[PDB]
Amino acid sequence: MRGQIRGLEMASKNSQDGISLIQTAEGALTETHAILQRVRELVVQAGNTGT
Amino acid sequence: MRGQIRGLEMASKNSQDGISLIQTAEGALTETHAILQRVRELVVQAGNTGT
Repeated sequence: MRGQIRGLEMASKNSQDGISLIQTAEGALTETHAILQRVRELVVQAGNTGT
Repeated sequence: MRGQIRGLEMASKNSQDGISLIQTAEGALTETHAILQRVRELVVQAGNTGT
């Protein structure tokens, strides 16, 4: 059992490391996303003002 | 009979020597075991933090 808790605790560390990783990528993707919103504005602007 | 007690007493000495031997090995095995617990933690850490 104490084996199970040692592996548990290290797996909770691995879980937390998970959370910070996934949140790193996630926040980066929200930054990309903010770009993409400005980009879409630059599509209706690259709408050529129509022409 | 006093033969039986002479052999008895020396056999109790041999028993006690037994206890200290078996406890020597035993305690050593509990130290090994403590390692193995840290090792298991180092398996979930050699879990590669997953990857």
